[PDB]
Amino acid sequence: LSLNNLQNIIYNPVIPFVGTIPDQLDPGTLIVIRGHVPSDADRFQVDLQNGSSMKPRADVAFHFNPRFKRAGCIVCNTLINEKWGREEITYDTPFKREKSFEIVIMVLKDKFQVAVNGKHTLLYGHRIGPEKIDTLGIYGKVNIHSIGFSFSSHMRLPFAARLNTPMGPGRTVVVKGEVNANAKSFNVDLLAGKSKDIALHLNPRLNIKAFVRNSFLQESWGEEERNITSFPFSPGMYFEMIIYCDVREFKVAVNGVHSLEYKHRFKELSSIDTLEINGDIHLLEVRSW
Ligand SMILES: OC[C@H]1O[C@@H](O[C@H]2[C@H](O)[C@@H](O)[C@H](O)O[C@@H]2CO)[C@H](O)[C@@H](O)[C@H]1O
Ligand SMILES: OC[C@H]1O[C@@H](O[C@H]2[C@H](O)[C@@H](O)[C@H](O)O[C@@H]2CO)[C@H](O)[C@@H](O)[C@H]1O
Repeated sequence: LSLNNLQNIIYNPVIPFVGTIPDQLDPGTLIVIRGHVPSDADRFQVDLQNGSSMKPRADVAFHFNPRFKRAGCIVCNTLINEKWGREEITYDTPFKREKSFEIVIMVLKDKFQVAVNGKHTLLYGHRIGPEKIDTLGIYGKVNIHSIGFSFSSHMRLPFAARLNTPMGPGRTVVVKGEVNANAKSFNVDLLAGKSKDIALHLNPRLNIKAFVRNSFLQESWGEEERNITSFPFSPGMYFEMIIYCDVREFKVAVNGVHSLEYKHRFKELSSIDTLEINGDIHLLEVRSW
């Protein structure tokens, strides 16, 4: 989505910019580009290239070229052995002079998918294998504020985020990831933003094989409850954890099977507006419904 999903982000590169992509463009990979088009813009381009050689000019797997004229458009093409391929023009350009934009390039198995300002713009079939793309170039009249990446790898820690919709009965938070091969423990916290206290602290401890959960209220930890019919976590084990909010307590499940219930100690459910995750895991995805 916004920032907890990026593993790498660069601000204000000078144009022309030619930089190495920090990881492979694997399917599901997201490249987010934010900037604005100057008032005198005639054209600019985002090129995903194999290398950065200028002689011979490095192959351009995917040339994204917004052009500004009476019938604004985006010209896409591929360059092989210094020669251009079949030109693909998308008209009704989303881009406009003196306006800012957000470009989201999603890497797919067989093509690139591109959305601008949250609206689908075009698809581009792979002409060069994306494994071969290792550098991103930006040229022309365009100002880039930031570029960011979200590889299919894991997310970076710590993970801190506000939850779009307030916490309340029926509200769900699902977390997916993998416990590190040599994990000790990790935690998943639901906090009251301002208060800065913790409504629900889920802390699985692998070294002690126990699931500690507690509440942090009034600048202090409460009475811990570890009772459980079966430790759901194992070092190196993939998992999905669903935290369901009910009227009387939280219901927590792991890999499709219920683990435990935690009666509410922080009664103002609607005030629980922050999710925090940390510890010995590879966080793969966080979803609050
Ligand atoms: O095809 C991408 C490539 O287009 C070049 O311009 C084209 C132009 O669109 C067309 O009208 C003309 O007949 O041929 C030119 C060369 O193929 C751009 O110069 C180049 O930078 C890419 O944008
Ligand atoms: O209540 C959860 C809270 O536990 C803290 O650790 C405790 C530990 O559980 C207890 O056995 C020991 O005697 O004292 C420790 C004091 O911290 C964690 O440090 C904290 O992060 C929470 O997980």
